[PDB]
Amino acid sequence: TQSKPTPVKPNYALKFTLAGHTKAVSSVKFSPNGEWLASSSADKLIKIWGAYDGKFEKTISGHKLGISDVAWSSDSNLLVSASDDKTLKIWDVSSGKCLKTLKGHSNYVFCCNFNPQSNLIVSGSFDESVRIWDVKTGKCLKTLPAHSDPVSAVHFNRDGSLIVSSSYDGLCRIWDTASGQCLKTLINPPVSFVKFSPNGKYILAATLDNTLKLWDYSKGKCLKTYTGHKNEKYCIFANFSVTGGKWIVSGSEDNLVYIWNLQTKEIVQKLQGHTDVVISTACHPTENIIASAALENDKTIKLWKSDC
Ligand SMILES: COc1ccc(Br)cc1S(=O)(=O)Nc1cc(Cl)cc(C(=O)O)c1O
Repeated sequence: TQSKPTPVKPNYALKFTLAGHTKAVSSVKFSPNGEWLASSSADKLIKIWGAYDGKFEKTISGHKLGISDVAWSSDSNLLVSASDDKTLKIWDVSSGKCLKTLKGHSNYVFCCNFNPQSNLIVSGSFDESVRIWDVKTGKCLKTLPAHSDPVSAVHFNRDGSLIVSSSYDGLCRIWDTASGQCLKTLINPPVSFVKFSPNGKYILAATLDNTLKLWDYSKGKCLKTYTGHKNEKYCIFANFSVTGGKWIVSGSEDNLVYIWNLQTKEIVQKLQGHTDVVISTACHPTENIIASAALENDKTIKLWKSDC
């Protein structure tokens, strides 16, 4: 009577191409409430787009140099952005206004995230530090001497008690948010992306040898390896697709979006259409929708939808 769905490949297909950025796109993120897509770019702008119809909503401006990353608060009302101007900015998405500018990094800010409570922001920089910021006061709470090369990614776990960071130094580290102290170091190719898994027990890490790995960070054991894409140069995001079939999703330097079966590690789809490196992908929180974004020969975001 009641059965698990019969597994089938997904059928993501291009629905919309979102044009308007004038330099490379650097990140795309769906709002937690599913209504919006935010994009950031080397053109110093953030743009907001409808998640279901791709329709342009607004441009948010104020950074003085290019932006590498943007991230949503849990209530979908705020964004934080990380810029080459050495700052982060907190934005009210409804008004487009900059609420706070977070100063303290001494070089490009590359990555950022709110914690799920969204009272904190974590950032990673070319200055080799991770900073933890108070959203309400806009002040830095802690500076972690996290790495010995630029920090490529930072992510909180579900209850915000842990931060995972990655770096070109070849390390992934797990930090205690409350104290800022290191809990674990996983180890030497540059690590270009990392995030916690949906069950909170694993980390998904990209390295610049064309490889994604799923690690049990407590045990220090690699559970799965995903290959077939191209990744030797850029920090390319990777995602867990949790709405339908269990997939891993990533961009690639051969201009494709790759989708793998989580368990078997087989490639189940490659999405064709971009004309430069796909630097960022995002998975919609409740529907089978992927956003992808590309570098400066392309400069567009594409929205892809699957029936399962
Ligand atoms: C509930 O967790 C997940 C849900 C969706 C995705 Br996509 C990934 C995870 S996970 O946190 O990565 N856990 C996980 C890891 C592996 Cl290798 C296999 C399985 C499996 O169900 O066969 C699995 O659940």
